[PDB]
Amino acid sequence: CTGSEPVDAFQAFSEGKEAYVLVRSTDPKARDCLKGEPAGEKQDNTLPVMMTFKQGTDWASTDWTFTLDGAKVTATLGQLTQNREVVYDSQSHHCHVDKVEKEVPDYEMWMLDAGGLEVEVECCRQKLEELASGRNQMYPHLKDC
Ligand SMILES: CCCCCC[C@@H](O)C/C=C\CCCCCCCC(=O)O
Repeated sequence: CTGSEPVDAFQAFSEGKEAYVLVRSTDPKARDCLKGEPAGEKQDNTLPVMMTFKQGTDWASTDWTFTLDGAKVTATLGQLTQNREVVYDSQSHHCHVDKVEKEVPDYEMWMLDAGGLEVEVECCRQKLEELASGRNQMYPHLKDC
């Protein structure tokens, strides 16, 4: 299950050309149907992204600025900041696993919303299990999305 190495966030995001959906999270507060979609070309070391999600039955969308530094991703919206590091990226950049850096860290698995490359998907799941062993996983994309 060796993936893409060394890990690079821009590469993990298919060079800002694709949308990714959150499929596994250890965070009980993870947004239902969370998806990230590029909203413009890379500008310097940043990438504009729209994050879409569903709250109850209502769809919502927020505008974030991603600052990339190797495998590190700093996402900002107004006074809000979320820090992550991409810790595993599949061979073809089809899925990846993040560590969400904060007091009690959380882990996430994101993937292209397209089908295929099941072996790479299984590898991401295995890697998430290793990084987050013993943590309960929730499934944000299995929320009638
Ligand atoms: C670029 C296309 C999307 C890629 C997604 C990358 C994935 O590694 C996650 C990286 C940053 C996630 C930022 C989450 C911001 C919270 C959004 C929901 C909200 O408004 O609370």
